[PDB]
Amino acid sequence: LNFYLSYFDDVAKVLPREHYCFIVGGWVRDRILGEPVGYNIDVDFLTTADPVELAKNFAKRIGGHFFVFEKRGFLIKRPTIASVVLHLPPYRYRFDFSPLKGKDLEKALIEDLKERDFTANAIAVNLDDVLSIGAKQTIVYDPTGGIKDLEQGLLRPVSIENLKRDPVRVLRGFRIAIEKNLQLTEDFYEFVKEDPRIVLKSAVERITHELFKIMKEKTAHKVIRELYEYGVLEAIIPEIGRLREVKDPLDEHTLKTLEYLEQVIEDRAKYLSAELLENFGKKRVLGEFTDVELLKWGALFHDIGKPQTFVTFYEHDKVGAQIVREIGERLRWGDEATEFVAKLVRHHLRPFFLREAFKKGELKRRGMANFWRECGDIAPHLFLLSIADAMASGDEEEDIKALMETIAELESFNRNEMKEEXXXXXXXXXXXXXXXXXXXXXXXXXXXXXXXXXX
Repeated sequence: LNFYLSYFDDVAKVLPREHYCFIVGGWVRDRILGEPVGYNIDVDFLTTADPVELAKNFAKRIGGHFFVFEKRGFLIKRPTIASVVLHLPPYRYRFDFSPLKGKDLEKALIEDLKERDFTANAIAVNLDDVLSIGAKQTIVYDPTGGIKDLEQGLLRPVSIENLKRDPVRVLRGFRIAIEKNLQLTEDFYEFVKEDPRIVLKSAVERITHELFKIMKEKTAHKVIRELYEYGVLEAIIPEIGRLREVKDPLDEHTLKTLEYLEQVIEDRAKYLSAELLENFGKKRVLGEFTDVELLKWGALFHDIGKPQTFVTFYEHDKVGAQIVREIGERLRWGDEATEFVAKLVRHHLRPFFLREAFKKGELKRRGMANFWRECGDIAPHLFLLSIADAMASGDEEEDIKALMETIAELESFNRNEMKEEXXXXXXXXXXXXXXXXXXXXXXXXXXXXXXXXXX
């Protein structure tokens, strides 16, 4: 009843008569927790069938085109997982399929469950048991006793060795703990305390994926703070640790910048214009993530250049862009993604300048047009980041209002004031280049002043 999903039926139709499937990990966990199903559904499976064929035909039934990547060999037993990803804008589906092999089915299932990272993820149920019609409580498999830990609200790794085998999970342990609101056990925290840099063992792609999963949630700032306190964030991103040596506290300012940024993004309807809000957050990166996570990375990286420069900081913020680019290359971020974050960091101080020009009444069509021309793409993100950084810097409420009103002045100037009205009038790319220069003069006796300014 609780464990039911519609597509499971399709699985049962694809699943061979002599082969079985088991619902494992996150889905059963969240289902026991009694959490309402979100817009993202991820279900892990353990099957005795061929995962490739099973997931391929399931993918033929529901769409969600077939995904199989792993190496095959005589041994060591090399896992092959086949996933189905069905993506429509409001809802995303991911079904994982993993091989289950052995002479004793139950012993093999238990054996596989004991290898998993945490007790909450070690709970597995049988597919045929979920589809079972009545007169029984569907049997659950938790040799690690995940249910008991979930009842006590504790997130306990099965064994520390499992964490040392796959270090990236040490990130999950934090994230889930904040995401499902669970308290991690003592042995975990102690293990992280002993050797924080262990996370560097696992592949970089999975690290990036996990960190993006962290940046996805609205509680992200807490998890980031937790990763920074244990030195994990410094191990993954050495540049963040360098924010430590420059004293005004820059690191606290950055964490608070993120924490405030989340609240601002929640309030984004207030400050931002509707035309900006329409296309905001709808830009996909890495196939499961949006530009919002890039905005949060833009909050963490908002000043990464202040430690590099030293009385005042001047040219760093551009340097911030370069550093962000380097990290993006090292962390295997998407090209357009790391370019977006870099561009977001580069201009991070721009709305403050326009604000200062607004408070003095110096802000005019020239500065606005220059702004929107230079960056119109990162404009909303830059606005939210500017407001957040204004909240984190302890700016006066009047000054913050000046920033918001400056932002909305830019937006109002763009949505309505800015209109191109041509080549036939100028003659009354040599003509196109002079048309762009005359356009900048209109965005900042009339015809003669434009013809003279062009030559």
